[PDB]
Amino acid sequence: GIFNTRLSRTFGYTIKRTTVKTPSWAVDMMRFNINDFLPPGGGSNPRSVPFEYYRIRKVKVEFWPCSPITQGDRGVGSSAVILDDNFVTKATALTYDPYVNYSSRHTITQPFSYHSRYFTPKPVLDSTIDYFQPNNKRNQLWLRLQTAGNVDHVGLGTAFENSIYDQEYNIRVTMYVQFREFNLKDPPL
Amino acid sequence: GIFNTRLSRTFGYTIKRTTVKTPSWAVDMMRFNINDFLPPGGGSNPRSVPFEYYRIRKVKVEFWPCSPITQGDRGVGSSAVILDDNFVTKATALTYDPYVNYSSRHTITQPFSYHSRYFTPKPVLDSTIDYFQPNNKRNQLWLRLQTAGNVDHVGLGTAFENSIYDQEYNIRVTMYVQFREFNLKDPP
Amino acid sequence: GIFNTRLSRTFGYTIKRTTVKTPSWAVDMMRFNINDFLPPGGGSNPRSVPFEYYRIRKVKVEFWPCSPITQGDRGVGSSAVILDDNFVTKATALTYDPYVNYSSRHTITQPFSYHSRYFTPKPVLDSTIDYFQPNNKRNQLWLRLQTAGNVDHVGLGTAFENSIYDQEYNIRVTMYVQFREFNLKDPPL
Amino acid sequence: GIFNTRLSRTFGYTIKRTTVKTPSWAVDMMRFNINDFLPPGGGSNPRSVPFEYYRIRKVKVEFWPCSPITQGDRGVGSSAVILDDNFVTKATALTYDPYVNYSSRHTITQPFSYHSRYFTPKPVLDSTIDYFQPNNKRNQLWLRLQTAGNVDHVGLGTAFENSIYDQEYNIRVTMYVQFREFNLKDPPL
Amino acid sequence: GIFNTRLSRTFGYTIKRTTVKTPSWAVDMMRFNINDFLPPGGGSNPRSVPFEYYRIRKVKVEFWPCSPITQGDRGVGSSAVILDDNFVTKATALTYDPYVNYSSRHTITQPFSYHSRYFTPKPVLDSTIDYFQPNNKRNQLWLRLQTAGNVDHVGLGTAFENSIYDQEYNIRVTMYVQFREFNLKDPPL
Amino acid sequence: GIFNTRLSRTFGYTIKRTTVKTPSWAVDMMRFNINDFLPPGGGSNPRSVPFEYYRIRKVKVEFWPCSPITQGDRGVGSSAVILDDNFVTKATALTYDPYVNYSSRHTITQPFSYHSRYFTPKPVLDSTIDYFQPNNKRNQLWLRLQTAGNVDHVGLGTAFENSIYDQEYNIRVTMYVQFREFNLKDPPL
Ligand SMILES: O=C(O)[C@@H]1O[C@@H](O[C@H]2[C@H](O)[C@@H](NS(=O)(=O)O)[C@@H](O)O[C@@H]2COS(=O)(=O)O)[C@H](OS(=O)(=O)O)[C@@H](O)[C@@H]1O[C@H]1O[C@H](COS(=O)(=O)O)[C@@H](O)[C@H](O)[C@H]1NS(=O)(=O)O
Repeated sequence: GIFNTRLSRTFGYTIKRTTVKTPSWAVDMMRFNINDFLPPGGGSNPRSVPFEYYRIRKVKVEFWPCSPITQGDRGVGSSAVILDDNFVTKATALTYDPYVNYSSRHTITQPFSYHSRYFTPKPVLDSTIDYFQPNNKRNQLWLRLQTAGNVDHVGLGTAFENSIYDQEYNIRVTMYVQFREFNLKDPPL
Repeated sequence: GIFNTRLSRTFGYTIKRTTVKTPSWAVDMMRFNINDFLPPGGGSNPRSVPFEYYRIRKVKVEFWPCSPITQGDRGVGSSAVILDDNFVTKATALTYDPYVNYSSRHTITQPFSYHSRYFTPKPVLDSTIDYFQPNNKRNQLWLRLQTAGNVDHVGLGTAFENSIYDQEYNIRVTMYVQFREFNLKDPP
Repeated sequence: GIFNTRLSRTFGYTIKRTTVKTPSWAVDMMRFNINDFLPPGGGSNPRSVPFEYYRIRKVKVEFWPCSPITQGDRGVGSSAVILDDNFVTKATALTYDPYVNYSSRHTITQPFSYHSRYFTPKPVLDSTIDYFQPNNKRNQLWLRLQTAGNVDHVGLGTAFENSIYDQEYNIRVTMYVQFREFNLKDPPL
Repeated sequence: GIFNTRLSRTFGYTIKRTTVKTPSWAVDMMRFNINDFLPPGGGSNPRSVPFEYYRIRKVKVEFWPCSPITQGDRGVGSSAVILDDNFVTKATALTYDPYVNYSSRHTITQPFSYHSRYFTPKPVLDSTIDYFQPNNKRNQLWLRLQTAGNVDHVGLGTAFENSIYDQEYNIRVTMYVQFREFNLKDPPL
Repeated sequence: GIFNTRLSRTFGYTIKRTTVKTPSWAVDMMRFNINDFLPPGGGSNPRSVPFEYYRIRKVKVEFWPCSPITQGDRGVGSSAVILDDNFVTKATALTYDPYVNYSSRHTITQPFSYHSRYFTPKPVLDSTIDYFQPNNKRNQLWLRLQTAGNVDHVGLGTAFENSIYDQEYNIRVTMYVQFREFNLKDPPL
Repeated sequence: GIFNTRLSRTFGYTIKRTTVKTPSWAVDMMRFNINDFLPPGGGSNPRSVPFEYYRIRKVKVEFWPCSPITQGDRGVGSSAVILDDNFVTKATALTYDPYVNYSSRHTITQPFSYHSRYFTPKPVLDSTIDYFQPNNKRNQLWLRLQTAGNVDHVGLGTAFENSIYDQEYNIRVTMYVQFREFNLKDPPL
């Protein structure tokens, strides 16, 4: 019983100002979990979408700027796809862009420019070995939609060039999911 | 955001014995409401299934017997589709079968036999005037999925020949619905 | 169980004389109900036609004159189709023909001339909103054939030019109906 | 104004037990009249189906058993079509099956078995001469739908083998009729 | 007597400022009635467009901004189509965008960006059951053009992200309507 | 914004009796103005049909008789088309039919006979020079729909033969007009 749908979530991210003169970059990570998109249900149905299995097909991360188009001290960054839960260490002012030479690098124009990334994440099945599957719609694993313990999906790391002014963003993540085995429970009343 | 699916429910129905000698029948109706099939949800989502709209396509009533095959005093009855919520009056022992001559009559063997009906019900918009639409998948209306006030649908009435023994059935209903407008809400 | 048939009914209508010199018109309305065409039945069958549902397909209103061909002070009127239960107010001597500029106006030659109107009426489902369906034989609503409370169908308004002489008519309404679900009940005797 | 429809009626028939050891048969007859299927009407319409003429096209006699499938002392009988109102005399325990060598004989398995007969009856126009028409849909006579004096149609006789146990049946007769000349009368009220 | 035309109306909407730091959204509703587009007439014609029936085909809601392109604290919202008169409750600062996961969601870039929505509304025939028709130009119901009591059409709800600055808009609604049965009345003078 | 419609108006005309023995004719004129067909509107819309420009395409003058078919002293007259506002002088009993030799003459049988004339009128732009355009649907001038000062259109003159009895008529003029530039005004309320 397949049901392809779309789940979204919005949150903020700010790159604080720095008095540093050099071009330094701010590094951060981004994971994706389905608990943040799918709330708990009620009653005999533990989740709000009554299905048993799921598998995330795609994610769309949108960096919607919060800064005016008149803001100066512009910069240039990079967003890369990291499917293994080993990101570059979080840094405030690093002397280089680590994600620049990555094959999945897209340039981030800053601060007042929109940046989208559309990709297929991978689940963290074993963080010790960090193995994942290649892209195959027919062979992608089905995970279970747990009650409160779903596994973290992974796949984006960023590097933003710091500035004299604060750079704020409203980040909207949209997960395109595919459920299976409609499992609604209908007790009496 | 269409989503076809299937919902079901189970309950019992019995026909108490009668010392009457003549062939008499017992009458009873049957309504259909979605609140019985779809429990309430939790939190911001009032219903377990997050959509706004629905419109019933079909219903499948299943009279599963509870009796053995060796039971005697066999009889015969009838069921018919009634799309107005104005049925024949409920009765214990009536001297004729009202539902026999209706064009939508399907015979009912008794007591140990399976019986099924597969049709399109209709809603009750105005019980005074009792109007509805002909069968059309494209022009069917879209109803709202209320919080605790959904409308009763209709479409079946029955007539069972009485007997010396108690006739018990397990009734399974199955609905084929079609939702729209995925309306999930994700608070922090 | 479809059964298309034809039901008729006959009644009178008179436009009384007036001493008024001007050309004035007499306005009146005309509704259609199935109780006036279908009598009550007997016994377990509440109606004389043993069916459950109905829907009126067409109506033929015939103004059969009662006046001789030698009658003078002739006039000219109008009949229009009003599918919403909001007619022009009934008037005895109105200074104009209200139904003249209606798109459904047919001229009524008076007094000794035959006038027919053949159209599809509409039921009064909500008199507050006054909504109706367009003409579609396949999508027309089925109403219930009630016992003594059927709903009024609507669709004709008239305007007759007054005269020094009385203008009488014998009006024959014929409804072309379509029933469904033969529901005869046969108790013993 | 033709209207083909279907009228039904249900009643009981029992073959009482006998201590007789031999195989004996119980003989009985079955006539069909339209008064038992069509009740009287009400008012100016004397009958509930408002038509003038009729002619019975077919009849379906269904012997629905009332006995369990575990009942013993089973037997074998015969049902024949008798279109002339001269049946074998009614008998309780006759030493043979009279309807066995009839060209229209169908075997009746007893007691817990269903038996249907579908045929075209004939009316009793003259019981002295007992004449009837062959099967012709185009030339079949139209009778009048009388008020309380319709003529008996004929066409089935049976022979059931007796048993130590009582053999009950619920007999459902269905007549497929064809009416003509819709004659509804609509007085005022 | 069909006459397709276009009726417009302009009004304001402001999202007041908030000292709240989080990303919160301001929720509001939008209904459409023909009294706000069609004024009352004069004399025997109760309305200014002399027709009897109407049905709204489409509506175009245009959010024309009032804010300069230099305004900061930009945001992102959502507009959805709600054809049933049960909107998300009006809120000043809600912690999420309710209309984000709706199938009819269009993103609203704020504050200095134009947003249009072009759709087919539905009338509020029964607010208790809240039933409506699918899109069909041939089967769409005709309503009556009442004098002062027309029924509210429905179909848009919004969610605007709040800001430190006031966000003003000039909203221009354009209804594309279709009238029927020209009913002009011409008394003497 | 073109809208072709049809506007009507009804009024009386009587040819009084004369004791004169000779065959004499009664001459009269007939002009057409849109104020008599289109009433004043209400509010910001000065007219009831909300358009700016107009041009009359055709007019249908219908002489509907008021006299019985048994009336004697019958006669014969003439109706001609006069597109220039210079009619034959109005006369009570003229010794000849002036409109008889006109190229646009149609015979009027009197008194109990119907007479129609269907033609294209012309406006009175300059009564001193009396110039008009030939018939051309594509080149016909657009006039303005004034508030209370529209220009008179012209195009029919008649000659009725007098009689011992009074000859009454109900004259129904129907103008087929074509408007342009829908100009509805919708203030608030
Ligand atoms: O007691 C609760 O309500 C807990 O709900 C869930 O935690 C939510 C919290 O409910 C929610 N607020 S709400 O408006 O009350 O819904 C918001 O605070 O987020 C928190 C954290 O959610 S997150 O998904 O962890 O981010 C948890 O349940 S669930 O989301 O896993 O379903 C859990 O912490 C609580 O629910 C459990 O307890 C309920 C009450 O009974 S008892 O007193 O705990 O025995 C029980 O009925 C629930 O079934 C149970 N949740 S289960 O699904 O894990 O069984």
